[PDB]
Amino acid sequence: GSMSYDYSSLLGKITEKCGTQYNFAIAMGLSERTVSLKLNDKVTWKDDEILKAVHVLELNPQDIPKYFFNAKVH
Repeated sequence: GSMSYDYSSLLGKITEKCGTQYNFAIAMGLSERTVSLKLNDKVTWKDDEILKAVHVLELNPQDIPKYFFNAKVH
């Protein structure tokens, strides 16, 4: 979130693969409405949700703490 990862490194990959959060949604199979909740700060990803992003974005499960570790801390 604004505290603990503004997802800047992630967003780069998002742009690199999809373009934008909008397109992220599209590729992931989510709606922008939902993405902008989850990929923002309210609805922090579950492990399978992380995994699905990894599948789209082509990330690695070990490279995860760099993108999504806490990304929320309260």
